[PDB]
Amino acid sequence: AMDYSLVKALQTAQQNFVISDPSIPDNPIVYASQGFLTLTGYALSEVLGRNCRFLQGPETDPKAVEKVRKGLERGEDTTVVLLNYRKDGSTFWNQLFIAALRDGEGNVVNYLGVQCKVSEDYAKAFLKNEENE
Ligand SMILES: Cc1cc2nc3c(=O)[nH]c(=O)nc-3n(C[C@H](O)[C@H](O)[C@H](O)COP(=O)(O)O)c2cc1C
Repeated sequence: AMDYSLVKALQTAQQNFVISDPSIPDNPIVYASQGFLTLTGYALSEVLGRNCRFLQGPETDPKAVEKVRKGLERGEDTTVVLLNYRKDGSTFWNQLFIAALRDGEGNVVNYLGVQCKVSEDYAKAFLKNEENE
């Protein structure tokens, strides 16, 4: 990974994460941790140069996808819970944490996304609580 100290910190905990490069059209993945590859069932060669939206499918809530899109557009750290699909078509609940990695002038150089698999019970409680705003 472009070796930011926070990326090295996530590697020591064997977290699931990807790094995107917004200078490339459609803000594709340029790095994916072994944890992300094992969670999703994809080989690194199948993920590099693609936008992470390939994990979405028919049971994914498009309103959770829209929260991510608007968060990035507004330059905000974003946390959502949404249903994602593995390569084999099995589904899981993904608590997704996205941050901009910025230079000294505040320009976004990369996005960092951490995926945490959560239970259906946890996802329902998170989404119910989100809806009380
Ligand atoms: C670093 C990064 C990691 C992401 N990881 C995921 C993910 O694991 N699952 C997912 O459904 N979307 C993920 N996304 C969201 C999509 O890439 C995309 O931003 C989202 O679908 C909204 O844009 P769209 O309306 O063009 O689809 C991630 C985005 C970024 C920038």
